[PDB]
Amino acid sequence: PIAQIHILEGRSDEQKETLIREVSEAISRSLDAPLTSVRVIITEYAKGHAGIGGELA
Amino acid sequence: PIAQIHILEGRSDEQKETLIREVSEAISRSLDAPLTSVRVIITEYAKGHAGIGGELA
Amino acid sequence: PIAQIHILEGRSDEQKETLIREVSEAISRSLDAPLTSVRVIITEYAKGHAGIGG
Amino acid sequence: PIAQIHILEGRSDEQKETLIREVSEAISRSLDAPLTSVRVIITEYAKGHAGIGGELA
Amino acid sequence: PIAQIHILEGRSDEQKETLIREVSEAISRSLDAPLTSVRVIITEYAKGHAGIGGELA
Amino acid sequence: PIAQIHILEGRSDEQKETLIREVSEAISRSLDAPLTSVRVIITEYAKGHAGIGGELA
Repeated sequence: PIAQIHILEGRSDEQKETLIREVSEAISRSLDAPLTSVRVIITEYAKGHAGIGGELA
Repeated sequence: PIAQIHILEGRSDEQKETLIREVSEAISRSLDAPLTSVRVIITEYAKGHAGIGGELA
Repeated sequence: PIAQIHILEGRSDEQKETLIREVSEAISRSLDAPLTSVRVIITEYAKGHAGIGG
Repeated sequence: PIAQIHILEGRSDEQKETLIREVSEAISRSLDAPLTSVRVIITEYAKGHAGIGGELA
Repeated sequence: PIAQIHILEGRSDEQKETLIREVSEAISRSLDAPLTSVRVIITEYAKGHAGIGGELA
Repeated sequence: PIAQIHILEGRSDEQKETLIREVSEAISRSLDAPLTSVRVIITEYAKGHAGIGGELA
């Protein structure tokens, strides 16, 4: 299983590594899939690259 | 935050509902963002649409 | 420019055709890019495949 | 509704802000969906990262 | 490496198996990366879900 | 056809140009599609943005 996670930039390396672990575990638990088979890639977005309702976040 | 989860098909409806909640939950925790801001979309793949070594799965 | 639009299923052929038209125009106009260079792909999601906050 | 938009780098913030807004409205009108439910994320690509026909764009 | 390939529907299983192999080999060869580390996932699009210039392809 | 290729950062422009071409050739070859219709976009990921099993690379 492969997860692409789109988040706004500004988080620390530690916060994002925690994100990777917990999401991977969340994926593994929900599916009864081996944790080792879980892949996560993070994509960050600058504020001028993210919209909610036609307006920037 | 937006999470795209790519999985092989064949798993049950409830697992995918659990997947959505817990991934949503894990992201909210890791980033301390409101759950309402978290969106999860699942894409399933038939065996002929997935490769790992140039070979199907 | 490439736009991938993720939507919940249930929309009409006309709405999704209109979506392609209007999004393409918006991209071309906003960026001053040639319309012919704009590609849009639509992906539908059954409700059980799309989630908000749980 | 979620729109991921891939564009070549080199545009100004104002153009990309117009892009997010104008695209979001277009999605809202076309689908009869609430504007606030429309999400747009922009990804920029350097010239060496985009190909059209095996050749860089 | 992860490759998402978006194509119009209508191809045979065998063509798409070839797609997975040939692309995976190309990724492995171009990058000098182990073939086993290369993942390919295919997404198909009906003609009404794909546009080239605001018009269906 | 549209190919998004996710790779770890650190490669030179020349290798990634080779990646784009060979992947483009493989796609055209596999599907019997005109090369000019093949689009490839590369997205790079820093080491802290990629996880395999809850852990970084």
